[PDB]
Amino acid sequence: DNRCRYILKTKFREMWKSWPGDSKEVQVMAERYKMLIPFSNPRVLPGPFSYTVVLYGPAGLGKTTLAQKLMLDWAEDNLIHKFKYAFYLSCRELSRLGPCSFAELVFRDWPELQDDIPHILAQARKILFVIDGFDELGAAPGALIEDICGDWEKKKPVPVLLGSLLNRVMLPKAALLVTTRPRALRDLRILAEEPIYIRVEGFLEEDRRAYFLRHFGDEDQAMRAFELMRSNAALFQLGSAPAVCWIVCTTLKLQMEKGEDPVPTCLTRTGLFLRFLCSRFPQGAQLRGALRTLSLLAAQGLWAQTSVLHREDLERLGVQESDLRLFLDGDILRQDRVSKGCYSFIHLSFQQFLTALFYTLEKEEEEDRDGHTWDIGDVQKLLSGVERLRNPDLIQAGYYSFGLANEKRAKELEATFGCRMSPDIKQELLRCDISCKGGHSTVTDLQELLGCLYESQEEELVKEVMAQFKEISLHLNAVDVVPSSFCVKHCRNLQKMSLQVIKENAEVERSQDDQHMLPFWTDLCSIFGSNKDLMGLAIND
Repeated sequence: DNRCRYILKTKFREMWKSWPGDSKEVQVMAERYKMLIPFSNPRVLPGPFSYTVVLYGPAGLGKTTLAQKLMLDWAEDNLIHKFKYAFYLSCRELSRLGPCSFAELVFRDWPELQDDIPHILAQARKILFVIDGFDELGAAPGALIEDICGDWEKKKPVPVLLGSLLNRVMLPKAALLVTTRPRALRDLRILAEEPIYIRVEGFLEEDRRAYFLRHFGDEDQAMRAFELMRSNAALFQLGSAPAVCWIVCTTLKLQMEKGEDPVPTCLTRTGLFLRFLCSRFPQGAQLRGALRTLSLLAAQGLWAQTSVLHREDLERLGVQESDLRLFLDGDILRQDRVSKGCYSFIHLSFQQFLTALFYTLEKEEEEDRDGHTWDIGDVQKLLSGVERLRNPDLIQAGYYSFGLANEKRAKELEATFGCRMSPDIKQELLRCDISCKGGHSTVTDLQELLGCLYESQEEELVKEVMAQFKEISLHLNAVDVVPSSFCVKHCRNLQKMSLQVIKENAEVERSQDDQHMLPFWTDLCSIFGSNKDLMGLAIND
């Protein structure tokens, strides 16, 4: 009876240390989100009826650790004490599983649960369920919606069983909690009933500062690392994930020890990720094959909107044991012994970077001649707007492909990994230009084009993309000054210009920053002198 709970907590106490974070930090953040989540809130009535709880948010970002800590707390019987037994279901394992009964599907983890099917299954109000990586299942919406059933003994495909459980067609008195990416939220709200939805944010500014202090161990170095990260707004927002915090800490610590200047690295997040990739992998030869396979797997996962690898597909494709081992030693992909045979990427940003790099690599005919079949599209397919609507991940992939178009990054990557780059992929960017000169574009479209050009950090590409503009209209906040100033410095065919600088939400405090803003607006106001056909101007609101 209690032996299973004892085993569960014994196993939990080890996986509790398998992901970057200090015990006190994880406890603090778990208590915060306990204050947030009603299902475990100290001051929410635990009424005896079914609950369906959904946790959603960007990749990684702590939700899985929250679920694990809540299950461990249940095992310790330190809160509520309403459920006699509980189970944890891994969608990554179930994805490769074939048709089965629901009872055996949930029992397969425990060698001896099949001996008490009636009592264990009937007591629906005494059982708590946890599900992780729902979006990684790979099931179709129709399979999840169709052919429901009211009995566990029925043998059906895994999507049917999971949809029936979520749809509350069976075991109506049980409680369920899931964590997944936002794209699964729509399916769950269409599929489930009696739901409660909660969002996860991650590390706050004080959490980041404390993490830097603990990692570096020195006040001055910790503050230097923290302020270096604060320099980049996009990276700072991307730093909500503790995995990103660990990457930043490792990169900055290594650069400081080696004597490298960190500000240019922190200027662009593509540079930070490339530096991390360069530093992490060991030395050797013929790394090209390993990097190519990694990039292929990343692209295949991104197209299917997944971030997990399975041994079945790897073996059918023919991956080398050494390549998988090398990936593991570098912490690039991590395995959980609870789901042995399954692997996950370090973070989704790294996966998008690797997909953009995949598209950046020169393509060999040997892979094409192979009998294996892939659903990989082409570069223009990724750049097409319809696919952007279909797959949101491609806009970030577009950003990172724009960033990887830099020549210095390409040379560094070729030198460190031995890969080869093709110029046609770069011509694909000009073939579309993310055309914006026309009137069908929005303000956000122009802002995004400016952001991509700023991320490129290459003068010729920005010059060639900005020459198409005969008229320009810019709406500027304090954040939007830098990229607009960089890009607008290059346009020399405009004839008319409109400006709107929005009001920011203590004048000495603002002067302390105007002393820094001086060059930026100096560049932006040089357009009149440089150009020779700007007859008209307007400054509105």
